[PDB]
Amino acid sequence: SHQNGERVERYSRKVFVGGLPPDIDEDEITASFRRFGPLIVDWPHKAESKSYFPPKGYAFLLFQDESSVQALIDACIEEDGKLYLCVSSPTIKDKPVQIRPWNLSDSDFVMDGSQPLDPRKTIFVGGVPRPLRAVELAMIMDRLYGGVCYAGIDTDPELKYPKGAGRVAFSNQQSYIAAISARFVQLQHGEIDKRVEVKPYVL
RNA sequence: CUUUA
Repeated sequence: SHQNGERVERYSRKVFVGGLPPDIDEDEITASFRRFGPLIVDWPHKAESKSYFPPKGYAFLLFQDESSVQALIDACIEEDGKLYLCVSSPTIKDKPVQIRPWNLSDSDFVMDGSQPLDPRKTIFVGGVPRPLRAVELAMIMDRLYGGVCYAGIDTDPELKYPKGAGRVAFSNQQSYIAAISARFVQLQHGEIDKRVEVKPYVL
């Protein structure tokens, strides 16, 4: 017999949790996932106004240890790519909330000597599907616009987590204005085609 | 009851 441990248990300190139910908010989920150790939750619209409750019904957890996401993903339901947990929320008898952690392989990529970057040479990309792979994201922008230098999924250095969507940066101001030249960029690479919404990058 | 700058 053989095993693949210590090579399939790596994970990020961030995990998406889908289907967050109505009514209840940050406190009830900080009590639902607590059975796997202490946790916290955040979203891009979060504020210190103590208003709570995300825009509709999805949120993202932050963790302190990389083994806590392992117990909450190994002691729950699965569906060939996502998982479910129970929370008995006030909208129904129960809300199967989903889980989907971030993986350590394509968080970022570069295709040049990592030249200096500026907010005047970077584009944001949103409306994306779940997979993207920063390697192929940069290669495609290089076949339709060129001048690419860096690509990856949007992240924050103070909370050490992704914010979904993505960004791309160029070593030329000409390739930058060519990438935000239309709301829908071309993602063709031969026998392949994708489309996504763009805007000037901002933070 | 299925994802955000």
